[PDB]
Amino acid sequence: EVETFAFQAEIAQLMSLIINTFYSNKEIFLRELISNSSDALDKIRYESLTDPSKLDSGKELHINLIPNKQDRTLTIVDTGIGMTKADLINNLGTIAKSGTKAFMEALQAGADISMIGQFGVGFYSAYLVAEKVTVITKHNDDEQYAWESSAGGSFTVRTDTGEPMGRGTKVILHLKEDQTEYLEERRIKEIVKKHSQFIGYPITLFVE
Ligand SMILES: CCNC(=O)CN(C(=O)c1ccc(O)cc1O)c1ccc(OC)cc1
Repeated sequence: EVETFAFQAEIAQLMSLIINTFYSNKEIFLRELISNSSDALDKIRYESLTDPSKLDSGKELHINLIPNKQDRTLTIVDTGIGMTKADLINNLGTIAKSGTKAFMEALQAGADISMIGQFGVGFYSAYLVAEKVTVITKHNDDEQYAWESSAGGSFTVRTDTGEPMGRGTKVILHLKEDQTEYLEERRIKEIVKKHSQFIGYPITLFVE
């Protein structure tokens, strides 16, 4: 049922850096996840321009933000292109090894952690606020999979038998105990407005 994988050394080192570096501007995680959702949405949209059947798995292109205070989770769901199992395993479709190298060189020439998305690894910013991250994805060419990691060097992949998603990627942030501010409606709204206000797809903030 469950396969366990080692992170490549460079990715593990990125995640340690994210987890251990003192850095108060944690809110940028959400901008970086919304940006990835936006890029995935652009991708399925571009494919659909020449093959409309690519949208048979769902026509609507959007991003939902779902806080759950009982589970202590913030969920970001998109209806983008999704990821195959292989892309999930290969660093959630990122150029993580080369991007980590470039990010860490940038960090020695004055950059700060908020600039992580310039290096193609903004996904890992989830670890600013989450103790555990679960990613459920469905790409038209593959089955639905669940990836999971509490960092510490490893991640799991399994076929997901949860709710079918049709197509796209869902990122479930199991928040650290001291980061529950990111479940408050007014805080989420503030961050969306500050950093994600011109995103080209509707962003719906669910209420509880
Ligand atoms: C690049 C083409 N492939 C996808 O578009 C799949 N894509 C996702 O499915 C995805 C991944 C992470 C995420 O938080 C949200 C998402 O929709 C993805 C988006 C960005 C990315 O690096 C910037 C890597 C993968």
